[PDB]
Amino acid sequence: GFKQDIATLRGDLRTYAQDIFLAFLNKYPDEKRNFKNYVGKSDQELKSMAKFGDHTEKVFNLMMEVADRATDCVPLASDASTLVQMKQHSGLTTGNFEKLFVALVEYMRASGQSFDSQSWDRFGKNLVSALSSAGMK
Amino acid sequence: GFKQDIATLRGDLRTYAQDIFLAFLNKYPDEKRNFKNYVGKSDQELKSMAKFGDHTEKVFNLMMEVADRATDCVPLASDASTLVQMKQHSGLTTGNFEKLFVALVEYMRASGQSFDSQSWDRFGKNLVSALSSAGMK
Ligand code: HEM
Ligand code: HEM
Ligand SMILES: COc1cc(Br)ccc1O
Repeated sequence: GFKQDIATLRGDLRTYAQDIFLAFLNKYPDEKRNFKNYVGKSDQELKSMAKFGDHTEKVFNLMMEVADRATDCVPLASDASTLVQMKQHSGLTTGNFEKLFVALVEYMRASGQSFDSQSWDRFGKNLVSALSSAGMK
Repeated sequence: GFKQDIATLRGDLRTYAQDIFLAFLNKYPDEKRNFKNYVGKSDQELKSMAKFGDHTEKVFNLMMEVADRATDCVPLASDASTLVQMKQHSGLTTGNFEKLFVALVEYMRASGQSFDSQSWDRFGKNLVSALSSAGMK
């Protein structure tokens, strides 16, 4: 289930983080509006760009902690508030997060490794709701 | 995005070339008049012929070179000119290329792969414009 999936992802976190974020960027190419430095780069080139590697690593380290602190895929309100208060996220809306989780769930379903994709779908929806309550536009 | 799509296509160049060319020929059966040596054969009959695989791979390799040399999905005028001046392309008009890219985009949208179909649509339109500028009727 969801808790085991956190352990699966953490066991190969760099690769899963890269894979999933690339699946997000390739499913929704207009999302590069927030990452102007990623334009004109293949997946392999992005993986060898320091700011892509460092951002994706931080995203997934923190996302796994938020998932780990959740109860039944409902994140702590404090985790949603922290994400809202992040200065580097001033231009983001809940739709950016929604799209990330749609891409993540699709990636899990296509993987062939026993992920509980329905729980990740609920987690993404519950994170979006919590972000809204915490003040994200 | 577009650059990643070039890498996806190049990774399995011949297979994609055959499936896209077949998609084109089947969507536009009259276009086979330019390909008199491929008439009267099913998709699998064509794929079994080494000359079909060789032809499609050579075509698609050049298409990927033109795509990779493009800037923001605008091909180089010199590449458009090469395509206009090729002896094998005598008598073609831009409508032949418009149909190819319609079929290519439709194939991408129907595929399970995460192609940036909007960029390929724009690339096809910009290639048609560039072919006109390079002297194709
Ligand atoms: C759980 C989800 C996310 C987490 C934990 C997260 C975390 C972070 C952190 C810690 C930074 C600081 C810079 C760094 O550490 O490299 C950052 C920056 C940034 N984030 Fe995220 N983020 C998340 C989702 C997103 C999404 C979905 C987007 C856009 C669709 C986004 C866009 C950005 C941008 C543009 C920066 C600036 C980085 C740069 O300029 O290179 N973030 N994020
Ligand atoms: C960007 C698009 C295109 C590229 C890069 C391209 C490139 C090429 C190349 C490299 C060849 C030589 C292939 C070989 O060695 O067998 C070729 C041949 C040919 N192409 Fe194109 N082509 C394109 C579009 C088209 C279109 C739209 C048509 C007609 C609908 C067309 C009709 C032909 C024909 C009739 C030949 C000769 C085939 C034969 O020898 O029997 N091409 N093309
Ligand atoms: C429309 O022309 C072609 C397109 C592809 Br893709 C492969 C072979 C061709 O002749």
